[PDB]
Amino acid sequence: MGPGFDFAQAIMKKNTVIARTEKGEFTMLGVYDRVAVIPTHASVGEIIYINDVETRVLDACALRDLTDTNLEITIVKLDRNQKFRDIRHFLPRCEDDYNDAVLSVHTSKFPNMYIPVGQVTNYGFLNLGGTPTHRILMYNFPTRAGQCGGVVTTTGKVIGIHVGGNGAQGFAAMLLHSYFTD
Repeated sequence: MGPGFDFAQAIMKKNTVIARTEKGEFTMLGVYDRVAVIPTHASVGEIIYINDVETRVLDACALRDLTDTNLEITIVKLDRNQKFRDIRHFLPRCEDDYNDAVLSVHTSKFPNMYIPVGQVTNYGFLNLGGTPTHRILMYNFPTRAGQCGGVVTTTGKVIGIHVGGNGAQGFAAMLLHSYFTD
């Protein structure tokens, strides 16, 4: 409807796939080459489905900060015959707060879904499903099951992926440029 949704749409149309694990169907953001991210609670194994095609996982790394605290981001390298558009230049360099964010989801259950979630707070620490977690972003929208892996954007920035909620608020793990240096 406006320039927030335009950026969000441009990211969904070229940089997302539908990932399926034994734990469910997820929105999966492709970042560059054959490298994508997914919530760690997806429990990525040796094999994953990408748009319903059996795909070998060349590497999977559950990120933790330097205090050995969960960040809830898994970086996956896929044995895929095609590269993603490189969007690493849209990733923030530091932890921050944001105005006027959009959460975008694309699954079988929720195709072409966009939610204006408004202000995003640098929440920091969250006990997420009983797991101490750092670098959490919070927005005040009643996010539901099926939205995990959803991409959080502002105009010009891809800032996080949705990893949970409590009925009233939603929570995203931060994406930082330094996760994807090679």
